[PDB]
Amino acid sequence: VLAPGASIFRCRQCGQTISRRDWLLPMGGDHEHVVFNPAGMIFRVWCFSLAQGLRLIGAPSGEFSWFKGYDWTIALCGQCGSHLGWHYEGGSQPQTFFGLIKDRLAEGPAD
Ligand SMILES: O=C1CC[C@H](N2C(=O)c3ccccc3C2=O)C(=O)N1
Ligand SMILES: [Zn+2]
Repeated sequence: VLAPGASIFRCRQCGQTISRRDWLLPMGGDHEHVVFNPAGMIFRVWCFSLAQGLRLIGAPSGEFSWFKGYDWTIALCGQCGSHLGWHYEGGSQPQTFFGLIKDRLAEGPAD
């Protein structure tokens, strides 16, 4: 298409470039996974094969992982520090991916 308006995802709080709709990843047959943490917070997580502009904090943990066989690290916006989701590693097909919180991103046109 010409002039697509739903191409890239930016940090909602600051505008840092984070990911792309083309990089959505259907984990378990769906890119969307609705999950809760031990504090009871519900997240609509979109899985992406790739992302940029984040800062991955600390070492991986398997504790409470929403995705079998993966360990996670918190992913902050590398610009403003907003908690955007998690990076998953240590698993299989794929070894790694990102789970980002949908409502913490803004979607819009490319570049
Ligand atoms: O797959 C995941 C990613 C991390 C996530 N997580 C949280 O969001 C959290 C908040 C406070 C204490 C502990 C946790 C934790 O494990 C969680 O529960 N599962
Ligand atoms: Zn940000």
